[PDB]
Amino acid sequence: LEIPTSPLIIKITQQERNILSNVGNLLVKAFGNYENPDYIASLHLHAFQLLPERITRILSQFGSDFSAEQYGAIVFQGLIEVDQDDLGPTPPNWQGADYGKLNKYGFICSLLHGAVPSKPVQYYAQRKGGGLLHAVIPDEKMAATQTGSGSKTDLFVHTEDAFLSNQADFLSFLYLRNEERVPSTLYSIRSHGKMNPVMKKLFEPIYQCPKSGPTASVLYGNRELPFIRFDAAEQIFNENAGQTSEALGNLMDFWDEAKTLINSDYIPNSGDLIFVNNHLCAHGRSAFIAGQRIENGEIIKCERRQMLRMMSKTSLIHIRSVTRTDDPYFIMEEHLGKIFDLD
Ligand SMILES: O=C(O)CCC(=O)C(=O)O
Ligand SMILES: [Fe+3]
Repeated sequence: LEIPTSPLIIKITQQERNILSNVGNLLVKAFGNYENPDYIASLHLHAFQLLPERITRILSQFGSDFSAEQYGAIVFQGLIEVDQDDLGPTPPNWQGADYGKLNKYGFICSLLHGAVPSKPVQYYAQRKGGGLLHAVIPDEKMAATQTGSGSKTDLFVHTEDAFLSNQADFLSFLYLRNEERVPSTLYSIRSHGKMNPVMKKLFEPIYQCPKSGPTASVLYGNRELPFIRFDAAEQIFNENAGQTSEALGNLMDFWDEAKTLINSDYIPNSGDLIFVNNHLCAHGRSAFIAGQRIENGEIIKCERRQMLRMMSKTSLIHIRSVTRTDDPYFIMEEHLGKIFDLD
């Protein structure tokens, strides 16, 4: 067994980059925007027909790969060319993002999800939906917070929406800007190798997954090669987590083993995309001061970090009891089965 300790790195070629750009432009002209119901309905057809063949092959292989050798993450280096001057300054927060300017990127990202094959979705739990594509920008008003809008503190490794029974299957993180040279942290359940006594206790549905309350298993799926639902900040380093002495102990014993396996080697460049199997690989990023980097004992001022996130589900059927009646891509789940009580 070759235990995976790092993600697969794919160096995108100039020809691939040029195909993606032309195909992105074409889809913008044809459908207006990536949330067009006609485009979403024929997504997989557009993905398999319009993407560079090597991208399609990589993502198809990845979608059904849950083997011992599979890390659960891919870095697509130089997927897109970002013209920094055209992009202009980073808005003060995600609310200031110009999705008219990010439209082509949303098309490109949705094609990658559609080749898994997987369908982009939105969550009421995340910005009351906020669309299929989210701009992740450091907000000065939320500098030391444990969110995507944060900066000043370490964003602990977590799988996305550990508190939801219908959390994303796949995630894409498109880096438009990372001039602060913030490392992206990744953690795979596969980095542990063979099933062990510490891991086995996590299959027990005795754990709190904060958004008494309902409990769930941290490990699920196959007993030998499991899937993971984990949030270190929310489940372990939270005074209000409400874990039992037994569960907290198990989580702590697990965190001790897991923290040595966290990979912080990759520093994304502008135009890089990280593609994640949200059932295998947790993500985070180190602390940073937005709009600056330190080099040879001097402060270098720069444009603020800007990343685009897209989430997807492989089945609209399984999630149908938690989606909107008139939108099967809009997840209304609040906490482990419970739906948001709105009206
Ligand atoms: O900034 C990052 O790379 C990760 C932020 C994050 O946790 C997210 O978009 O879910
Ligand atoms: Fe996240």
